[PDB]
Amino acid sequence: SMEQVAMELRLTELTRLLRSVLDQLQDKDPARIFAQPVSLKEVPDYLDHIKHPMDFATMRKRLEAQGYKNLHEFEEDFDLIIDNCMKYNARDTVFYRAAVRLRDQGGVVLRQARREVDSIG
Repeated sequence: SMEQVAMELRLTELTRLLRSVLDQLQDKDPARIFAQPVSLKEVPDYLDHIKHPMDFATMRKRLEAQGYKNLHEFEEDFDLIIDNCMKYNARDTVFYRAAVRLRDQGGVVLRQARREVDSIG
């Protein structure tokens, strides 16, 4: 149907906007601490601590399959990156501190993203 195509175009355009958001948030992680999944070879106990691991590469795979239906779903995955790190790692660590800085800098980007998603529909 033509309605299904229109909905598909809206999803494609959201995917475009989320790709630009993802690029902007990942620039706030210049150390690349959040770029890839925590390695279970290198942190064998990880899944005992963290039940829903997340990272920027995993988000990009979902994004490219158009697997985010709305901005809330995308934000959920970004918050998992931050929140997972802030539980597993202690306050005095470069990992924890990187997550704080990513959260703080990312909030700015996300605030305008929300306006754009509502504005453009």
